[PDB]
Amino acid sequence: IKEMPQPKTFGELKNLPLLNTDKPVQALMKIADELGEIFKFEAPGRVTRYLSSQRLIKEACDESRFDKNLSQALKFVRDFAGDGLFTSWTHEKNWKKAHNILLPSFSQQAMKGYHAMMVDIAVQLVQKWERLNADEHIEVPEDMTRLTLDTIGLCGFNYRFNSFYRDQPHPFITSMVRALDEAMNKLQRANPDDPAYDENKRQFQEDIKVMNDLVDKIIADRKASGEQSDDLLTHMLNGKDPETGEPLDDENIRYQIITFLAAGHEATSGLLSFALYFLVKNPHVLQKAAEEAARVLVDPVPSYKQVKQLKYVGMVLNEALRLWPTGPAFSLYAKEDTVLGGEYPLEKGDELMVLIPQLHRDKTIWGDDVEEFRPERFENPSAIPQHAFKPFGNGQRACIGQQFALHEATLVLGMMLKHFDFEDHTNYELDIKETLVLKPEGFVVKAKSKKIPLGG
Ligand code: HEM
Ligand SMILES: NCCc1ccc(O)c(O)c1
Repeated sequence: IKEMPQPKTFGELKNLPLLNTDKPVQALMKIADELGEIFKFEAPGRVTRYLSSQRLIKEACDESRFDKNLSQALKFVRDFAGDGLFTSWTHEKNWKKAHNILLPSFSQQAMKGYHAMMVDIAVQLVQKWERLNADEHIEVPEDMTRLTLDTIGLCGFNYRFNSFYRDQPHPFITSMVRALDEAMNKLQRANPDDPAYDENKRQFQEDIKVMNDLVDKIIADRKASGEQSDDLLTHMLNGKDPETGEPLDDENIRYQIITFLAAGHEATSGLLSFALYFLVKNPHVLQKAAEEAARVLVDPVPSYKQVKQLKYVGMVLNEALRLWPTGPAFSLYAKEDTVLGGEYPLEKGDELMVLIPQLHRDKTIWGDDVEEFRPERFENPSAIPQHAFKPFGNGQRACIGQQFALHEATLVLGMMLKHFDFEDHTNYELDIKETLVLKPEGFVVKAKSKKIPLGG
């Protein structure tokens, strides 16, 4: 039994002066480097414990001792994502019901049914880049967010935001992005009730109504028409919980749709953006992955089966998620009094934070070379020690989108590698913006087409 390490406190401000940044995850990773595998962090009226070693993270992932906590960020996102899966407590009836209903629709097998719609959007992204004139460049996270929002829209409720046809996004996208931004901004607001935020409040209400109105209309339209599609909405309207025998109600189905878009799009866009970043910064790795793309994708459009054979593309994407897991922390609470690691007693309710990019630099697991980009670390995923690699969270509260995210990213990155050579024409300096997720802000490249035809 030991005193938990903790950074310097500054009278009433406690540890808060150490996080005066808009990149708190990066800062907390520097604190972990100084303090080690666990530290307490206190700010006026708040306390949490940041874990970073695989040894302790293994215990925190014991579901009989710890369960998902809703951080303040998740509580603010709940104001528009409701009791959708990502923003629900485990004990909520709607959490267990939507989980039992949706899991089969999100399995590896289920990806065979989404593949054609993912290819539809991925062809539109390849065609955009094929049609740029010689002087132009690509804004990488911006295009990847186009792609993932439109893919989730089409797979999720057969709705086309037509993001590649626009300078200004579809009004629903503008409202959702503006809603996310407001939820995150409320975290750092000292006097939330000052009149200077009356406008933020009104706009946030207007953004909720825009989202709810569109999704409720599409649910109402599909119920009126009777039509059966390859989308998550069809599965939700038809499905019954095998436990209770009940289906989801219309309101909840709406929250699941908003949640897939709001929680799924940007993590997945960040993944592709960091992967192409690491590839243009490591040309020998880019060449090996582009070779596999050419060897495997021998048809005008990729089949489901071919995407499964892009093993090296998979390795690149896991190594990007090891260095910069784009949903970078998840929070837990002690179900009962317990002792963590033989040394740190916790009381029922005490919160833990899993600092996922620091977990992923645990030198006892990966070797000393943790900052290096090496997809070859993932050649044999069964050898990796259990709980060492957690970019999709844990247990029953893990990412239900994980197979969908990786199928999309693998398909798209292999098409990109097949169809273009890339140039880091600005010698881009990594700048990791932290919102709900991580992304490489301002990352831009040039793509020179290899002039290889697509199919229709
Ligand atoms: C690379 C992309 C992604 C990453 C890194 C990611 C990561 C995560 C993580 C870490 C969690 C656990 C959060 C927690 O414990 O608080 C999670 C939950 C979840 N994610 Fe993802 N995600 C990604 C893509 C997606 C996609 C594409 C979707 C849906 C289309 C999605 C839907 C969900 C949902 C609904 C949950 C809550 C599941 C539950 O608690 O039952 N995610 N994701
Ligand atoms: N699919 C949800 C993605 C997500 C986003 C931010 C987070 O911190 C996280 O743990 C998970």
